[PDB]
Amino acid sequence: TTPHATGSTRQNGAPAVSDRQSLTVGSEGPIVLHDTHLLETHQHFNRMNIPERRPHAKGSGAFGEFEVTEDVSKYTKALVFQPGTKTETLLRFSTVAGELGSPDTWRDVRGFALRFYTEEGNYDLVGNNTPIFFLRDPMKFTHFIRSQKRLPDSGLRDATMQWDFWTNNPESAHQVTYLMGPRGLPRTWREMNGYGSHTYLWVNAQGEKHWVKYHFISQQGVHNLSNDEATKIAGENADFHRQDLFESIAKGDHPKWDLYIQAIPYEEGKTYRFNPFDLTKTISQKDYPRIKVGTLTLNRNPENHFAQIESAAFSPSNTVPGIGLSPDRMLLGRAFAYHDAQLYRVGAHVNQLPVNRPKNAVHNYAFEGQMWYDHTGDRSTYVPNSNGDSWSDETGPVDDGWEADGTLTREAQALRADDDDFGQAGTLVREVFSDQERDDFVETVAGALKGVRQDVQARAFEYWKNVDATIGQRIEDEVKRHEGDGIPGVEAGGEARI
Amino acid sequence: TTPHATGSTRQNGAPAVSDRQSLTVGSEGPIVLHDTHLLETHQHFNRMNIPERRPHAKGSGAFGEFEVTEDVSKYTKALVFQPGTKTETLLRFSTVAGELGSPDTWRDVRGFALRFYTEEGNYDLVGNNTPIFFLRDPMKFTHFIRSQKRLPDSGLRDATMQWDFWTNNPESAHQVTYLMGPRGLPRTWREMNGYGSHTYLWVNAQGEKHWVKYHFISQQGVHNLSNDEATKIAGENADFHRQDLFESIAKGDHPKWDLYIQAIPYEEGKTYRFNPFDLTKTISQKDYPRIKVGTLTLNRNPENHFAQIESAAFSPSNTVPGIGLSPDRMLLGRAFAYHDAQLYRVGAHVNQLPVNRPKNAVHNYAFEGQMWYDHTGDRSTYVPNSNGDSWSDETGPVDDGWEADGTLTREAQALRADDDDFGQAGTLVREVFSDQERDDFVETVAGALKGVRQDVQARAFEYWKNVDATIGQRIEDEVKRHEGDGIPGVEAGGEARI
Amino acid sequence: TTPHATGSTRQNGAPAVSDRQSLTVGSEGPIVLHDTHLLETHQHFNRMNIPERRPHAKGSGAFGEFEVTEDVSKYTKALVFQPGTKTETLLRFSTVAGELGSPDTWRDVRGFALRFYTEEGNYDLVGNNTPIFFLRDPMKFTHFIRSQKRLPDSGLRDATMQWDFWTNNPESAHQVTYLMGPRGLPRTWREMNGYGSHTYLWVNAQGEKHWVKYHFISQQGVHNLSNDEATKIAGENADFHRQDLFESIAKGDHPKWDLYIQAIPYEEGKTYRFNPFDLTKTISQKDYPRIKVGTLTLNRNPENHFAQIESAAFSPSNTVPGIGLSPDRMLLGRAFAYHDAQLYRVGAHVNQLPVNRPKNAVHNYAFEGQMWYDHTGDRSTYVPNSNGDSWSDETGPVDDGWEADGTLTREAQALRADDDDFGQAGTLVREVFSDQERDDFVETVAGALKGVRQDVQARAFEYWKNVDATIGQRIEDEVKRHEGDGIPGVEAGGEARI
Amino acid sequence: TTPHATGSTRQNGAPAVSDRQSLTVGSEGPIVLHDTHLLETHQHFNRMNIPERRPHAKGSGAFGEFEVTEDVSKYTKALVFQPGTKTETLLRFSTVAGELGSPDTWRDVRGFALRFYTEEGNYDLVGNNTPIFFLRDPMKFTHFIRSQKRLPDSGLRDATMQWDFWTNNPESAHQVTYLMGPRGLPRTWREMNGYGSHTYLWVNAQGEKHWVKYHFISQQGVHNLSNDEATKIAGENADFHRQDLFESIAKGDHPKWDLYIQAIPYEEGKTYRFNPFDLTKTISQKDYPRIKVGTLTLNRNPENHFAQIESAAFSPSNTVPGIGLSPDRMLLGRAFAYHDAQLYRVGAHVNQLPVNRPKNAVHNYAFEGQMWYDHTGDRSTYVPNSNGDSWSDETGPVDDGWEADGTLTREAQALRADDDDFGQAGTLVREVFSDQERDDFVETVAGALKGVRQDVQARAFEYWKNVDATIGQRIEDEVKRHEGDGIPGVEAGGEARI
Ligand code: HEM
Ligand SMILES: [O]
Ligand SMILES: [O]
Ligand SMILES: [O]
Ligand SMILES: [O]
Repeated sequence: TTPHATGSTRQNGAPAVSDRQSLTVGSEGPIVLHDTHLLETHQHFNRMNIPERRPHAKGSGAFGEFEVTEDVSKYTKALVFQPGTKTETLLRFSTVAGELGSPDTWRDVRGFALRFYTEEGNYDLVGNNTPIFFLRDPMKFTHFIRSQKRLPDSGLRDATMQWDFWTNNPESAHQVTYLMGPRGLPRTWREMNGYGSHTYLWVNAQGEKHWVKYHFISQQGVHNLSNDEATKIAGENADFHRQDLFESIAKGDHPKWDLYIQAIPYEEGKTYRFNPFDLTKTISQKDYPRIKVGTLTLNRNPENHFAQIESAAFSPSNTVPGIGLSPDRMLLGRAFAYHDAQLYRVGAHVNQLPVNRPKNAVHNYAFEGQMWYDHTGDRSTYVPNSNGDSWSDETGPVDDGWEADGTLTREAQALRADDDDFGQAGTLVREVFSDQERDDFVETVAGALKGVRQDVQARAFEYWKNVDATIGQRIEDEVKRHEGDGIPGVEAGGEARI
Repeated sequence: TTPHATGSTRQNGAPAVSDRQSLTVGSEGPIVLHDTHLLETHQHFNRMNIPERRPHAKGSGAFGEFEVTEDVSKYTKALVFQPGTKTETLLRFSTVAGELGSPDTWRDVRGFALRFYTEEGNYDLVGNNTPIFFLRDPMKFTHFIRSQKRLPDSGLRDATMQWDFWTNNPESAHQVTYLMGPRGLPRTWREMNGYGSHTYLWVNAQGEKHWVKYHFISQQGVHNLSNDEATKIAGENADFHRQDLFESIAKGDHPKWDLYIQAIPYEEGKTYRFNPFDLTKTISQKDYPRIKVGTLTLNRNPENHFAQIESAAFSPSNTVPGIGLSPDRMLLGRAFAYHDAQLYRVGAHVNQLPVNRPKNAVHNYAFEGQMWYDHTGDRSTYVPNSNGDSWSDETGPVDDGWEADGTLTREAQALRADDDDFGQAGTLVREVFSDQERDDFVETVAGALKGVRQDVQARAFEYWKNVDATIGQRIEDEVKRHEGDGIPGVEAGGEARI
Repeated sequence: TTPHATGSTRQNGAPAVSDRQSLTVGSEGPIVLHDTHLLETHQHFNRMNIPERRPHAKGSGAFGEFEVTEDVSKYTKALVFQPGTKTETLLRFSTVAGELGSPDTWRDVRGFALRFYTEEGNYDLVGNNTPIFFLRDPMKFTHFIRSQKRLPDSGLRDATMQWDFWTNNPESAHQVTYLMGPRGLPRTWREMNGYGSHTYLWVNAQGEKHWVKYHFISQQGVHNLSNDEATKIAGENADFHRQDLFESIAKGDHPKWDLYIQAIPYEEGKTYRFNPFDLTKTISQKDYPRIKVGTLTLNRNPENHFAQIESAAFSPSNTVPGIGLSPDRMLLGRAFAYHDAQLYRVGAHVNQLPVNRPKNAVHNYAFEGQMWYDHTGDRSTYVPNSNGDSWSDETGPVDDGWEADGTLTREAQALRADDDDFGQAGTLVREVFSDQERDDFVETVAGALKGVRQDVQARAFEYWKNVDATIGQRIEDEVKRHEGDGIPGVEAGGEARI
Repeated sequence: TTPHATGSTRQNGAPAVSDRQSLTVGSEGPIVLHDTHLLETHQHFNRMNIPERRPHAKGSGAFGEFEVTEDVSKYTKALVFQPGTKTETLLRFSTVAGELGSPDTWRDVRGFALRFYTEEGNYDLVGNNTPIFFLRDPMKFTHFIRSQKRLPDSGLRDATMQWDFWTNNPESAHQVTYLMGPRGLPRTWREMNGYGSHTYLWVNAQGEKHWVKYHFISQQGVHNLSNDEATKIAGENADFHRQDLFESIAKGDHPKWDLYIQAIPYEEGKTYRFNPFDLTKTISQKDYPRIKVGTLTLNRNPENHFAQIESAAFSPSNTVPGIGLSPDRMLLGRAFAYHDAQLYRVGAHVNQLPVNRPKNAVHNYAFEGQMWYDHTGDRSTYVPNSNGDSWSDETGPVDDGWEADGTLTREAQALRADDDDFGQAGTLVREVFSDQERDDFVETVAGALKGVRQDVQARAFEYWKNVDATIGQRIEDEVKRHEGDGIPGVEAGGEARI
């Protein structure tokens, strides 16, 4: 390269001389303080780690493309979803509870975080492999996630703490049922479905509004593992899912999902018999059928896992024109929480990293800070200005809002006609599951209750009978026999647990 | 508590009102920006994680006591090792390569980081479950650890990268042999030995010097698992070792280790036939026998894992009077590197956290910074001063140094009479291992080479024949038969690996 | 101290040996990497600085006591304001625009940040030396502060940018008038008044509500400097105010302020002819007279400026029972913004530093993070729990809220009968100022406009005529004569400005 | 721009809608939590500040070009200094003690930090406007800088602390003399000289070594201000120097400096009668005359002060082939300290910001970390490797080293024949200063001693008599008369100082 090159450089671009021996006073002497190559390489190594995501620490992903193949222009003006549009994507899959090195095949919810690099900005649909969640208000979220993680003294996960939380927060029943059924253990990420979970607002060119749910249906089908199979794989290959996805794309096999929405007319959101703003509820497909939008294909692996996946920063706040949030309190908390976490996790200029930059021109009133890579030159730092540096100043009602009225309060959402904590769970167990799925469910739930502190077990029996009397008695019988599956990722009991 | 109490507070000590519902405009309305309890709890949750240790992310520990029961005052003036002395301790055990959530029973070196809370400061003996290491100069360390972690694109561990490094750095043979033998898989932390590895300097009251090795011999014996057993446990219980230690102490069973040293007279350090400043070498016990010092007992579990173990910050630089470092280049790099990592990992006042504070009075010229909990009031910020605020000013040769002479260089340490890369490895395989250990070793090493890229396998066969011709041919035969154990924690081959 | 002591320690508590010479290979040789005392002291020094506050970087303060001497129990249940109560306080004074080293006597608003260490938590009244502000919605705040700071290319403050902002945001007129009058330059912090500015909610024991303004009237009177005097002092003594306060307390001279409130009945807040939720408005004392509460006395200097003042973290969100926020949008933004800034500026455990800790027992659902000094042991990390670890769960309307109704919008607050941008400014200039104050005001404002870009000057003449036709013509005449005072802290014109 | 554009974007590139009003529930209602544009802009604003440099917080600079016009190839192989070479530069000027907002015209040393963007990396000559410094060992540096900053309780600078340090560290006399003479107050940065201060190693193509000093002589001459003039300007224009430089370049007036070196033959470094490795010493130009190299011209202002100047990160460790460090202990400490400070101040990827990137290809073994903008793709993370990813492995003595021999010690450098603390100071006062400069010096030093605590004043009189008996008696006489200049930036005495 240069006349004095040595095969590598220091950080300033000068030849490094050696990547293999330190600078010493003679062969036998001490290292000197001015071994700058030693200092720079150690100091960098010491700063390679960044805080893991909380939650969803363990994951990986791939790039691809979304292709619109239907006409949903009547429901939305969003450029990404206009007829024929092809958009570059990035999808990160994850578990929830486990940390950075934790086995992929623990029983858990999976994340399904999808970015669309649109002509009007980055559009993030940060979903999960379930249409619902455990909770309906974000004040409970911190407590739920901590219940799912480790005991403060011993540092062990503990099914007693999990069940103490779940039983004391019966809104959790719908999603815990789903978690304990077949789908708590996907065989691969390619073989699970993806959902937005929340209701979102779609707005058309004329300003008319619909409430929407998103459903990504795998073209590879839904395939799951048993508890015993997942536990075996956890030991043999802690990165089974990560490996599977990367190898599949490497071999040219491009996993696909079809996107469908449900669309509720604006005024019907207030009157529907289940609350669409309640994240523990599904919306009947009889009442609001799925409408096809198009197809997602993953076709390109990362070249750098840390820069393109670990550093990726997805947010529900990354909406685009034609798509808004909704009165779902959980979604409203998420609009604050992700960007906040990322400022700490990654840094103040997280959105200037390549994977997080939009394709379109950014013109944003934010300046300075640590690691300001793409500065604004002499552009105006204030508005209005007499300098030819533009700004935004639309007044009046926004196109992606709604109405509200009341006193400031902290209380449960009002029940719709058919809202409760246990009904939809009960449908799932009685009507959706097969006989064999029911059998397996009883083995799972009894297994998850083994060794749990008796007072909490008794509350869990009442909880499962409220879902369904027959399943609940079956679970209780099996737990009183000291039977049931080992659950990958967690256990109860013993002198280091509750 | 207070007249207006509600059961919990915000950060300012005021009643929090609700830990369970957010502040909304009516039951059905949006959350308001001024839900300060929601913001404070989310913002804290978002900042709970700190970067994991690199390396040694996965670990746990316990408090105890060291009791001196012999007289080694002739070799050292250190208060902690004077006859009869009892000192409070903290011991953190760990693996090396795996991240925060990784299974405890992966094949790996274990850490054995021991702090003594002495009357003359915190004395840290930051050791491992092996007397040696893979390398003899710290410029190689960053490269070794990265070889032990994940592929940059796919994020998978890869035995090809591990073996490419090891074969290209034959100084690694002694420790890789130890790693691939019985002791790469302890059954429990209670059932492994601990070692300082490095030579350290001991200095007596009269100033006379000895070079010392530390050996902690478990009173519970050395007990190991097979590859197959460890892989099974990795799936069933990723925190097997953590759990075992906590439960054992909880039950009143106090694990013990006896400390012995070897003591080389100062002048003999320069002449000994193996280089004691070379971390890939053991010192013959025939030449320098073990001398008993005393007994370590662990007897108290943490009450808070994160504050007392995760935040603990051990450093080889934490010497005390009577104990010094040595010309071992690896130890000299460690004296810089740990404190540096901790400033980033934990913060600038890491040593003001309770677990890291000394028992004795600190009088240190450092001030301000983020999170300055224990400030110095109006004390002098400079020296000398006319203010009655003391400082240190000893001139001349230090009591814990040595001599050096030469030109500034980057080169291998000079060989002693019997120094090489393969000899001591060869002794271990031929003379220390039993027949059955040899058999198992061949299954381990062949297993670890399965699927490794052929060019690297061929180099590995030469490497193992250099250790011992018979073991090397046995390994090569078994690898060419496509046989050998699955190794917990790693594999090779396939479209997502080298 | 210890047998081997040397006069100071390293961070681990061991003797440091020397604070005055580095560890070298002979007298003439290089410093060795393992000079750990050198590394620790440099690495700490390198991390002493933390980001300065934005805004209000330049300031200082003192501790004292608040004594209630009247009965305002009818308006509030807050313990701190109940008859007879004596409460420890801390008060930090500041400028706004200038950075850490900037002269105290620049023309500017002053901060008046008062903490009360109450029995029901820390109560922060974070005010200023003015009853109003420049703006009525916090989206404008970032832009205003940047207009008040430096040009992006040259790094100079610039009166053109200041006036471009002010003229394009005519809501600023009331406060700019106050800024350009006598009170923009206090002689000392002891000789200025303090105000809450915002309307706050007070709530009595029976739940009845009043809207309140706070007024701290100096017992030392209101004394100001001329522009020329302040500029002279800026050169001679950049820390004039800091010095004055510390010396005055050191000499035993305890500066005092009397607290008065105005109290508007709840329902009258909606109907009053000026909007009390509009921070650019004062409330007539004829309509709502001042009601005495008690007396503030400062009587104790800090022993450590950095730990007790620089690290202090005040927030309007630090309310206590009996005191709430209000529909003032500016206050509502501040409830989020201060705690957020402090997490970055100081750290995640900012509220565990001594100066920021409450006197009463904290029971808060937040755990872990960097620098966790006061950990929660084995306490429950979730709610509800079966572990005896309490939490809060009040449901329904809060005691310190109010009502709202409408669609989501971005628009100006609705005008009350007498709301406008220029009226109250006009009263101040015409009716409150003396003849001599008017004269000085014209010299100040003309001075501040000297060298400002002509197009912006013309807008400023219209702006000042809208305040008052006579003052505006006088200013314009003087600016067209190229006359007026030099303003401490800023200028316009030239090749490095707009 | 886009169909739905509004004049600005959020961080994701989507239209922001309004930079001027917040999202509220009706005109009169509260702001909602999901005003993401409000949150993003406030959260960014709150993170714009980064820690100021310690020391040298206050400064500015400009870009330019260096042109070699002589032949010094016989002394160095460095590409930047080969005949005819033209190289892009960046120069930052600064004071030392004052913080970010402090007046430019305080009495102080000035920094002269020059980067050359060479074909073999960034070459940083981080100098000052003086050929010497206050100290000769870096363990004293932290203490000196803190002595120059603020009292721990009151936060005031204090000449008593300054003089207590200086008198107790008489090595300081040479540089304090220079500081208190004419050159402590440059009129402009354009009108001062620049120096490397330290001895550096130059190495030619054949490996032959010389010790070198760098001297940048202003073509605008050396022009200074009186104390009274500088104090006046401090009040009137705190950014006088910053403004001057920017306006001068804006007007097309390109300030220039001629570079000269002194060159000492390698073996003569050990024998010279003054120690060239002692930073408190100058080298006689009679013994080693100046040799011209070329000319520095500044010709381009920054477009963004924060990105190009505030974030610039200069280090003496940024040497290039042909230029090395030296046995000067102060320089050896600086090789560690700057890069360390920058990791905290700016971040782990400070050297990836544009202003800090080299022009040539970087091939450096460092990966991951926060804000990794320019990732290494799938390149090898270790060495040696079988992957075609190069590394460095030169063995033996380095081309830019030297010899050493001795025991590890902490002691003063050995004196050369003519080394002492006061001699060179004495020459400066007696022989270099004019009569009128001597007069002014007496007024400066007496002024700086006014109000200083008597015990420290008495030590200062002995100190100045040791420099020169006549100057010392003159200073003492004037101080006992209570006379002398006000010093811009500092004073003594009173109840808030020592
Ligand atoms: C929406 C408008 C405002 C916002 C977003 C805002 C934001 C901030 C921020 C972020 C800080 C730095 C906090 C820290 O780092 O500790 C601060 C400081 C300060 N603010 Fe504001 N501010 C606003 C308006 C005001 C008003 C109207 C007042 C007076 C009523 C005020 C008084 C102060 C004071 C006195 C400080 C210094 C606190 C101290 O001494 O530590 N601010 N502000
Ligand atoms: O999540
Ligand atoms: O390590
Ligand atoms: O502020
Ligand atoms: O410096």
